[PDB]
Amino acid sequence: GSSGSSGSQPDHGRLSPPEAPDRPTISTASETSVYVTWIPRGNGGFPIQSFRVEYKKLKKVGDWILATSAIPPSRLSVEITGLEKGISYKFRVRALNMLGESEPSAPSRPYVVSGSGPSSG
Repeated sequence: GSSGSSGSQPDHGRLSPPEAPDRPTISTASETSVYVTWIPRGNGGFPIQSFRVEYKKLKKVGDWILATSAIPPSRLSVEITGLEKGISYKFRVRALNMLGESEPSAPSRPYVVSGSGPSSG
């Protein structure tokens, strides 16, 4: 553990980078993409510049990959396209500011992209 200061206080000069945002959700957006919605908490003191969404293949071996990027601070939800059907994987969110990038948000639940969800009729 080697715990450190871990103390929250109103900085004045020496600021810090953004922290890992809440856990992103998974919704049915398409057969090749999915609607992801996250909730940012800390920005390190400065205004978030852009976010980062990454995923990981469970059925297939391979570290986390990069889905999208260059997302605005006002956009807390986007459609992650470019996925492979029949391949289970998770998603995450990262905050990048003029100070640096944030930690890897908790790995949301595993979503198995099968198709365009249900139908109307």
